[PDB]
Amino acid sequence: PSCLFHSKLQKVLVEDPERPACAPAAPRLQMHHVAQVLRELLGDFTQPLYPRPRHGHVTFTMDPIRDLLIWAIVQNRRELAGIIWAQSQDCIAAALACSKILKELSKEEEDTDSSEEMLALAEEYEHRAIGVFTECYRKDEERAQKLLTRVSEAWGKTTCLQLALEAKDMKFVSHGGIQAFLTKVWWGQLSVDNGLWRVTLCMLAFPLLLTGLISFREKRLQDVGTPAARARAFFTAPVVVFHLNILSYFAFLCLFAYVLMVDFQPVPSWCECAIYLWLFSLVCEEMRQLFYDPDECGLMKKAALYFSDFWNKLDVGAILLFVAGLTCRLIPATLYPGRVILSLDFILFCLRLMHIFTISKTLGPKIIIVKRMMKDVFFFLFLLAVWVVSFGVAKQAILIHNERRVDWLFRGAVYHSYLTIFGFPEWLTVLLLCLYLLFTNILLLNLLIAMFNYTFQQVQEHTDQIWKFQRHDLIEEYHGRPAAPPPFILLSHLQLFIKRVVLKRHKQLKNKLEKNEEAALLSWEIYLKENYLQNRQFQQKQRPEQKIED
Amino acid sequence: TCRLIPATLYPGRVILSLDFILFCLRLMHIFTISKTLGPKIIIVKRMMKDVFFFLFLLAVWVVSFGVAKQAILIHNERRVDWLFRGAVYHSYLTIFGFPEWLTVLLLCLYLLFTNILLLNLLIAMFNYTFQQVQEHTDQ
Repeated sequence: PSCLFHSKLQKVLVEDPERPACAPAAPRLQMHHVAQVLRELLGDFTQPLYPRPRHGHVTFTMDPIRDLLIWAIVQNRRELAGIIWAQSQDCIAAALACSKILKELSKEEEDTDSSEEMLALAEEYEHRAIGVFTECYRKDEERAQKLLTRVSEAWGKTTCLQLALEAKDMKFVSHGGIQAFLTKVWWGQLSVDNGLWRVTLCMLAFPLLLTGLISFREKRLQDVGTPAARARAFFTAPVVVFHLNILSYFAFLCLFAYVLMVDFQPVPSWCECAIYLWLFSLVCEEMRQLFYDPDECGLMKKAALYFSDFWNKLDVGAILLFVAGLTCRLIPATLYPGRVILSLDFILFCLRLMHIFTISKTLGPKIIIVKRMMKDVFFFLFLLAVWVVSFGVAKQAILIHNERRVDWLFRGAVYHSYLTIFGFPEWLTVLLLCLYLLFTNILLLNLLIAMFNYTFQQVQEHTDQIWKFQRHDLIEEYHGRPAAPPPFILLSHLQLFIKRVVLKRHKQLKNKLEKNEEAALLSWEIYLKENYLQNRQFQQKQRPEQKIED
Repeated sequence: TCRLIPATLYPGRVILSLDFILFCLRLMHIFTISKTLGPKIIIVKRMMKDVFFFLFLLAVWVVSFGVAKQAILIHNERRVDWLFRGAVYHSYLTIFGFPEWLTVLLLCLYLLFTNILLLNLLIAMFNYTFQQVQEHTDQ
């Protein structure tokens, strides 16, 4: 009862409302209760582990050992769970599940000693999962590739990699083989090695792909040339879809700029409706991004997660600004404001071009850096603002008499304040100018020196792993995104809408495998586990404190 | 050969002017033989690599702000050499560093994103590309 999990279980069980009739007041403890607190600790995406009965000799579950490991891990029993993990079923999912549960618990720990050990144990389990995975990958590559995409029926019908992404398993995803898997699924059907410029070259030319100017793995396509199927597999690769999408985006913004510049006119031209319908197709694709999830999570949680997306938040802000400016252009009396409102719309699109350099080798880290630095840029902006308006109202008050000029005094005062801030009257003039060079030209720049040296030096190392971690989700999106450009995404949109009107993830990310194949796979990894363990304890014997004890 | 063309005497001459610039950078080749300065040549040779890809992003930011500034405070005119040159001059004057509310909004955005952020990006990037190499360069 000293642990945090007992208090959380008691707070659930006391708030359990559906137990009306019994001899006592405190009804019972059922397994669906601890399943319910486990689901809220673990995340929304999994199913409930234990089912609720809709109502023998010995009732036996799918596996006892997982629940035993859960019982051991919620109470921070270290050496016990270290023992019983050796008899696991599929240890790679198991150590991930325990590290995620430990990380989700240790943040809410509210104790200055339990949180630290709770974190360190999760780090050790990360190391265990890494160590078994680097063994089984080194045994055979392509078979171990199948291990990640496999759904585990044990852990509530999920696969391990989305669980690791949920756990922020930063040391785990940074392994070479998993990144190679990501690169393999990123480069689509063809071979991986073509570089970047040759992709653009075959992007420019249609019949080059039918000729002998490009690579293919899966040599049936490389030897037997079916150029319809070859072009189909070529367009199926998400690099191609990404490049055509960014090209269509570039053409869309350029034509939007030209039509906004010279073709503004009160009657509707054809071009304004053209860019309007381009944006309309774009926001239908963005709505499709909201309405996909076959994992039946919270629709409120789905909209919160998509609203938690920074780029999606900027996108819907630009949509709201566009639909404000469109009805201001609809008013014939507000033509000059509404037009320049759309000008801001162009700015709210070009910031989307900062979305590119995540795919760069090096620049993505700097995007992470400026995303960090914005957080105190904001609350420094507030203080510089109140300082400069204090100096401005002082400058307005000193060298004039009291006049009620609403547009004469305020505008000239704001112009003088901006001229100051863009960087016998002799004694008072020297005092004003020396104060101006004193507080403005020195202090707050040094505040930014200290604050930004701090917010740089606090993070100037591990960001490469953060970029490697952040690599996944865009590949996830573009595998999910269809292959048509936003001028032609409507053909897919109508087909998907009528398909869901009259009536599923891809198999390359999640698949119910064959059971006898899965048993062979499980026996293989469970054979490799003991091979890991022997050398593990052998090298752990070689620490000098152990030899001192011996 | 531009000086060879008698009709292109003013461009070709100033082309050779750039030639003089392309020779004086060769004088940076000297201070490798210095005791101490050669390391700093190595340092700037390191720093050019992200100077380039920062230059791209500052360029697209300033041209976005420039086309915004062109679009806001004028009517639609087809001036090819009148509007574009004055717009580029106003953008360079900005980047070298009841209209009251809109003027305060434009000037506060100008002091907001330009006068703060990208300099701090260079602070972080160049503190990083300095501190990653600030030791073994003598060897």
